[PDB]
Amino acid sequence: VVLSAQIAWSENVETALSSMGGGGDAAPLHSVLSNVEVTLNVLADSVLME
Repeated sequence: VVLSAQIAWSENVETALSSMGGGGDAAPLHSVLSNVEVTLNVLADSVLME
């Protein structure tokens, strides 16, 4: 599970960085960070219960 969460993050961040290198506009890294934060919120809401 941790390996999958790491590989997906590594591929997404590299794709966003390639997009930044090419276009040079805005930041898909913001989208990656937002997705990570949403996943973190879901995880943190799933540990308070049994």
